[PDB]
Amino acid sequence: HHHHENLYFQGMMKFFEYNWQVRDQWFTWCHQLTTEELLKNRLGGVENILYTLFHIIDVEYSWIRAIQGKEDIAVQFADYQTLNKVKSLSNTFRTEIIDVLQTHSDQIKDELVSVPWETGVLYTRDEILHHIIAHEIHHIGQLSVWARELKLSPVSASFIGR
Amino acid sequence: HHHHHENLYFQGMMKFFEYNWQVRDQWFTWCHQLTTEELLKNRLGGVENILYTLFHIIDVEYSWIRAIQGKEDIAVQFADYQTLNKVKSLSNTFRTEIIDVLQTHELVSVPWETGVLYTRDEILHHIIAHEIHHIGQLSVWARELKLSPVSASFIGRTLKPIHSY
Ligand code: NI
Ligand code: NI
Repeated sequence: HHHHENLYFQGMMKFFEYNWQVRDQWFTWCHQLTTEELLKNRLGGVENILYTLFHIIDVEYSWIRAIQGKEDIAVQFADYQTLNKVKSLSNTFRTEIIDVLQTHSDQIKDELVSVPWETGVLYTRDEILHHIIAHEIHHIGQLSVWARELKLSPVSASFIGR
Repeated sequence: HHHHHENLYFQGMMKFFEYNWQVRDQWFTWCHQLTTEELLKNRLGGVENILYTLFHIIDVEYSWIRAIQGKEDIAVQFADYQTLNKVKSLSNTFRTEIIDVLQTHELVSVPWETGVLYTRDEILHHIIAHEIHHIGQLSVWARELKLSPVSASFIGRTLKPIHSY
């Protein structure tokens, strides 16, 4: 027996869909820069454009893996030093991320999740999902400043009109 | 009488507002260490200065909430709020009204956009993302000023419920 998608889950998913679409637009935007430009350290967040994108991807997937209760296994930025490799990494985890989100879509939103990198700490599914959502929008906001510093128009962050 | 039951959707969206309001208030506190020069200085990215970024965040949020409420307002002019204290007071004034609108439980027309109507849900998503986006811009400027930005972490933060304001 199947149930209709609950409103809470649809509202949370709209943020994910928004984030993923915006991210893809930043990947396209990054194509106009050299790998040196993409890797150049600047002030703010995790300091370079390419590592910011990697970091977003990394953190999102690490929390989704914690929700699944799988072993940590942290991908290393050293193995993803180009726009194409970071874009491929984003694609590699997407289907797993979607399946996990769908699998944890019920009304038991205070489901407890153990944090492999914090001994004796638990967060709820609800907390983690809010955190993941805010995390990407936050780092993407940082990219928009560096975009104007490079004298380039940023990708729009508007939720409406998508 | 009738049995109640918690609105999971509603509480889910409110945790973003709670997070945003707490983060914003910490940025208002962060701004006290800056000079009026540093606060108003034009920088690259977004709406270009720290004080105007905070003003823009509160203006956009209140305008949409007012659209949801069905009420229209005369544009608040940044020229009338050129100090940190004035922008903080405006933030608190708008918040009082916003809490009432969120605590009350159709399609929303906007005075600016003719021929389009939005769901309340669409608007809440837009408001939430809009603040987090601009706040992200402030963290870059913070590091450019050789200052530590305010935390953006959702996790590990005690959220004050909307009803506790
Ligand atoms: Ni981060
Ligand atoms: Ni804006």
